[PDB]
Amino acid sequence: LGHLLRDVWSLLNEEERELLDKEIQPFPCKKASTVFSEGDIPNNLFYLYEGKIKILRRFHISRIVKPGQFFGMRPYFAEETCSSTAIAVENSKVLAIPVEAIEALLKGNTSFCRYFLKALAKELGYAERRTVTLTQKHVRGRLAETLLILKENFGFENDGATLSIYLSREELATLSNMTVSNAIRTLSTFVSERMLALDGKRIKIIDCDRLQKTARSG
Amino acid sequence: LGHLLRDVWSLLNEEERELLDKEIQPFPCKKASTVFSEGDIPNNLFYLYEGKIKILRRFHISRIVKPGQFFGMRPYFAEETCSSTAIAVENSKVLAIPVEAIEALLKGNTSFCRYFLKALAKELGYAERRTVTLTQKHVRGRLAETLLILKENFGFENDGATLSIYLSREELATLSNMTVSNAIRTLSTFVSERMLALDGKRIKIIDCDRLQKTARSG
Repeated sequence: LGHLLRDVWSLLNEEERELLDKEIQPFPCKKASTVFSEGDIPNNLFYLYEGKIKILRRFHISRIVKPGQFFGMRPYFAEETCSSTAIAVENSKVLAIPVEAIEALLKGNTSFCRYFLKALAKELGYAERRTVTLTQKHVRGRLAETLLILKENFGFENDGATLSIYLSREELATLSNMTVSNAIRTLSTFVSERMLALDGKRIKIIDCDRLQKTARSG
Repeated sequence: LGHLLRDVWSLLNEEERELLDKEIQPFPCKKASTVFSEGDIPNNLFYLYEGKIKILRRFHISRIVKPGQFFGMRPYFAEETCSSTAIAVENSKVLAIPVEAIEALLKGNTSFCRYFLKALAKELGYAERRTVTLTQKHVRGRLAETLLILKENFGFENDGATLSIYLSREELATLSNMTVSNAIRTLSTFVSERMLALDGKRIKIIDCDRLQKTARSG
């Protein structure tokens, strides 16, 4: 199963690949189940092969993990407990790598180290950007930004306009630092302005260019 | 000058130490000068030997760097431009390490890699925590939290109560996601409640236990 970790697998030699194949475990992950909980001591790193995982800690959703990313990596490297709970947004295929195996691999392989260095640096860039967005942008900018981030990370359905992720109003509100009332109020306005169209949990972006202007300008 | 980087120097062998000593440069850093600017392409990593550096990008102050920390490391590892401007809060002694030298060292040394892995993971933990604080805590909690963070990172003067950092009201307000009016209003109340005492830019913590309760409870 180690080969499913496409980017990382290419960095490993034959002995390292054997070790990974030996230690990696499938991790059952039904929608709404929890991978780990805030306060937990890290025993594994997790790789999201398929599906979607929300990281949360009012609650705050710090990220929604997309396929091909690692999670639970932060507290391992920081030598801390998990700051957050990880919950599946949909049925997901997760691979667990024991921290002992991770550590052996890191010790022998600077390329493997540098992969995680980039991953953490990227996450930190996103995190610091998000702080500015959430504290400084007004309701319209915050929600538009959230929607464009989901567009970027999860993409569109076959129609090329409907977001391929189906968050509750509560998740969308929390993600964008607003009340559900404000979220539904703002979505309503975005439909009135013909930037979006709504159908249950389905959000269709009908004017992306203008939505982007709203994210940036207000 | 490489030996001044105490933690890192201990991880390096003789050849690596020679390379570091050869490539490291002193970097003049007067109060109010800028080390690098938002949008800059990384040419060096910077190590704060002595002094204090604010990282900023309304402006947002993402951190105040303390002695013994690296900065400008994020965009190097992420392969991005600088997201922020770094400005000295006081006369500082900064050491610059060319990214070419950094890269050679990382390639040969997993311990060196793992040092930065921990540093980035720590920073990410602080960043994600700060997002929750700044978006969810009320004015009293936010400012108390800010003050306790400065206490932790910069400590006390000889009196064991006066913070050893002397930020403007504007810096303190920005750091804590409030208007200067709200900051000065809240400081005024903290003095009325005998948690603080104020003397220009000097902030004296006279009831730390209660300040901590205020940070946590409101």
